[PDB]
Amino acid sequence: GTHNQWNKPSKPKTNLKHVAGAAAAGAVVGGLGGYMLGSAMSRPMIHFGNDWEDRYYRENMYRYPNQVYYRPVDQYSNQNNFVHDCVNITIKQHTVTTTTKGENFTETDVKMMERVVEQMCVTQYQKESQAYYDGRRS
Amino acid sequence: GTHNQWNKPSKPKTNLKHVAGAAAAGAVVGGLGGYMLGSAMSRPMIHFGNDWEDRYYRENMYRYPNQVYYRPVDQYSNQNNFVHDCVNITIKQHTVTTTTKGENFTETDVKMMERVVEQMCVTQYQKESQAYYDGRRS
Amino acid sequence: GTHNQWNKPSKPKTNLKHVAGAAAAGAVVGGLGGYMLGSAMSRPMIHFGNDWEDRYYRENMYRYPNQVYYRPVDQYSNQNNFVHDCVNITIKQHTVTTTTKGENFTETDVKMMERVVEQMCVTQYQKESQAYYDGRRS
Amino acid sequence: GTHNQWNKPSKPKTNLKHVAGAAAAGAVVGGLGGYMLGSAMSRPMIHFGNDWEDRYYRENMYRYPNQVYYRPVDQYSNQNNFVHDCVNITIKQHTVTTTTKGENFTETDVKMMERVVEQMCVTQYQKESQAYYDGRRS
Amino acid sequence: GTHNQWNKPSKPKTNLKHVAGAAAAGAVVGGLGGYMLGSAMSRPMIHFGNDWEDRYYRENMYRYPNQVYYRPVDQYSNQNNFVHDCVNITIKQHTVTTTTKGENFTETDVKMMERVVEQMCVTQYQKESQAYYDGRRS
Repeated sequence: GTHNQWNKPSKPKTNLKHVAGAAAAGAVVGGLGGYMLGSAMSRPMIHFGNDWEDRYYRENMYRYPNQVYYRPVDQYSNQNNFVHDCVNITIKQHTVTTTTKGENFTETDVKMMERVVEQMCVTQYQKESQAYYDGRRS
Repeated sequence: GTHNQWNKPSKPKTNLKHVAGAAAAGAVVGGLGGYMLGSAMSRPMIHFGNDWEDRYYRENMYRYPNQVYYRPVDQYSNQNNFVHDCVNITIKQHTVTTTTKGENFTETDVKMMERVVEQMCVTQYQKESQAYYDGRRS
Repeated sequence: GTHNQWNKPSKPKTNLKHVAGAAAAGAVVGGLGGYMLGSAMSRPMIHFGNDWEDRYYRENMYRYPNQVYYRPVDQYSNQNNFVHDCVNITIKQHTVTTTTKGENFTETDVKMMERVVEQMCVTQYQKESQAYYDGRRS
Repeated sequence: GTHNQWNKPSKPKTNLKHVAGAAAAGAVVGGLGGYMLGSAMSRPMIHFGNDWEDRYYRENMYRYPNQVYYRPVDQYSNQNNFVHDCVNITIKQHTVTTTTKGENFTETDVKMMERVVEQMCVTQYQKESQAYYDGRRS
Repeated sequence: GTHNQWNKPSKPKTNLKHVAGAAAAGAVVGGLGGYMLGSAMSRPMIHFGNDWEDRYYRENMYRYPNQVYYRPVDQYSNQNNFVHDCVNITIKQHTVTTTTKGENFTETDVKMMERVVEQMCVTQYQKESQAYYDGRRS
């Protein structure tokens, strides 16, 4: 048989920025086995040219067995937490004066602050706290 | 047989920005096995050219067995929490004066603050707290 | 047989921004096995060219068995919580004066604050709290 | 046989922004196994070109068995909660003066605040609280 | 048989910026086995030229068995936390004067601050806290 193939693409612009199987960009993972993933496959396909295939054996007998288990026998956790952001906290004493004229002016200003804030974005503290765990085996 | 293939694409612009199997971008995962995923497959396909296939054997016998179990035997958790944002907190004492004329002016201002805030965005604290856990086995 | 294929696409603009199997972008996962997913497959298909197939064997014998179990034997949880946002909290003392004329003016202002707020966005605290858990086995 | 295929698309603009199997974007998942999903498949198809198929065997014997179980044997939960937003809380003392003329003016203002707010967006706290759980086995 | 192949692409611009199997860029991983991943494969394919294949044996007998287990026997955790950001905290005493004219002006300003903030972005501290764990075996 006679087979003829012709292809003259003009200015082929192909763009592929981010390709991943298990992409974790700018991510924060917690403690005590926070993230558990078995498998992740990503295979994009782009075809532009001529494809000629015949009487082939492409793919057979594919298996994807995955087991993700979370079995702690004796797990003890007293305090568990996480905080992402504590942003834009300010204590300000602002005064603006734009006097343009006057006579015998007496501008007296008094500004006082006493014990404004005691706690701010405070996490996971114990004061005079007692924890008892008597794990005995025989 | 005679087979002829012709393709002349003009300015083919293809764009593929984000492709992933299990994408976790800018994500926060909690504790104690928060996220559990078995499998994740993503395969987009784009075809533009000529495709000629015949009497083939593409794919057979595909299995996707997944088991995700969460079986803690003895799990003890006293305090568990998480806070995402604590934003835009301010305590302000603002004064603006724009006097343009006057005579014998006596502008007296008094501003006082006493114990404004005691707690702010405070999480997961114990004061004089007792926890008892007597785990004994025989 | 004679087979002829012709395709001349003009300015093919294809856009694919976000494709994923199990996409978790900007997501927060809770504790104690919050998120449980077996499998997730996504395969979009786009065809533009000529397709010629004959007497093939594409796909057979596909199985997708998934088991997601949540079986904690002895789970103890005293306090469990999570807060997303605590935004736009302010305590302000604002004064604006725009006097343009006067005579023997006596502007006296008094502003006082005493114990404004005690608690603000406070979560998961125990004071003088006793927890008893006597787990004994024989 | 004779087979002829012709296709000349003009400016094909195809847009695909968000495609996922199990999409969880900007979602918060609760504790104690909040989210449980077996499987999720999404495969959109778009066809524009010529398709010629004959006497094929596309797909057979498809099974999708899914089991999602929630069987905690001994689950103990004292306090469980979650709060999404606590937004736009303000305590303000605002005064505006726009006097344009006067004579022997005596503007005296007094503003006092005493114990305005004790609790604000406070969640899941125990004071002098006793919890008893005597789990004994033989 | 006679086989003829012709391809004259004009200005082929191909771009591939980020391709990875398990991409973790700018990510922070937590303690106690935070991130657990079995496998991740990503193989994008781009075709532009002429492809001629016949009576081949491409791929068979593929298996992807993955097991991810989290089985701590005796796990003890007292305090577990992590904080991402503590940004834009300021305490300011700002005064602006733009007087343009006056006569016998007496501008007296008093600004005082006493014990403004005690705690700020303070995490995971114990004061006078006692922890008891009697793990004995026989």
